[PDB]
Amino acid sequence: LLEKLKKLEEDYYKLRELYRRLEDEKKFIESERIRYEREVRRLRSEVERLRSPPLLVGVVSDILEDGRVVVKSSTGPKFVVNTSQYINEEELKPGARV
Amino acid sequence: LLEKLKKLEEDYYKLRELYRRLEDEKKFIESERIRYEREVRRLRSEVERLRSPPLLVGVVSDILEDGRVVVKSSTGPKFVVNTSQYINEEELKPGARV
Repeated sequence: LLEKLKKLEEDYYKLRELYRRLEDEKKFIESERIRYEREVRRLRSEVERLRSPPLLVGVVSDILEDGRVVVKSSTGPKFVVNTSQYINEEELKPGARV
Repeated sequence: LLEKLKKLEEDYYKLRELYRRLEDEKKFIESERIRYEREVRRLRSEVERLRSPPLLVGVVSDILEDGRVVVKSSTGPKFVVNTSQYINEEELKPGARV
């Protein structure tokens, strides 16, 4: 009765004060998440401007081992351009169109 | 008394529960926050590499005594271009890819 309720009321009081603090801290963390989630879409869109037209046919010419790829363009030049993790030199071999 | 204790015990349990349900929901968000951060930085780095304008391939077909370098381009026309300060013209001779 007097003893029984009192112990349960005490427990609930101390825990609430802990949980209120933790709730407040995570409320700020949520702002940052929306900031970062939006920045991700923005950046992915920069990748897609390349992936969208105009597109031009090239055929891998050869591969440098400093992580660059030489491609002979159908336009004319052999030119050297740097690679990505989106598409790797392990998915390119000379004579394959890209 | 006993009645008083009941009202107080109820309020502290209900608020305890409120803060903890919110706490977990935002723990999900916290995970997301770290996950999209990594995706910004890695997206950003790679977008720089592709976007890059290339460096064209040419071959020193001949080389001049006037400090100038006779470079047959892979565009098609011939050009006579200036050797940098950084590369020497002892490192440049017929058949030197540039």
